[PDB]
Amino acid sequence: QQQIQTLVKEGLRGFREARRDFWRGAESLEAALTHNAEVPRRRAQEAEEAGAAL
Amino acid sequence: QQQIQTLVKEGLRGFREARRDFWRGAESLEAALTHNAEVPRRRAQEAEEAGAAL
Repeated sequence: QQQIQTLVKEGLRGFREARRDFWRGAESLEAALTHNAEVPRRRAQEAEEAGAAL
Repeated sequence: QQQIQTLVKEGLRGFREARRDFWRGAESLEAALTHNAEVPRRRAQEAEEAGAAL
């Protein structure tokens, strides 16, 4: 109960919080790499905002 | 015919060329201060295009 219940129970948790946050972090990047890029080639002020999002 | 006929006919001639050009230039600048200024406040690509025109 000390070691092995505790290691299952709350010893893997912040590793699993941080991992899921990291992958969220790339999901969010994946979407924001589309948001940067979907601006018309003639346009520049929308382009600097879209680049800023990224 | 030397002096007064010449002066009347073509002694004021380069001054008026120069005048009519200047007055065109300040007409074009008067409209272009307006072209520079009919840009919505949020916008940035129209605003930088407009500022080159001024």
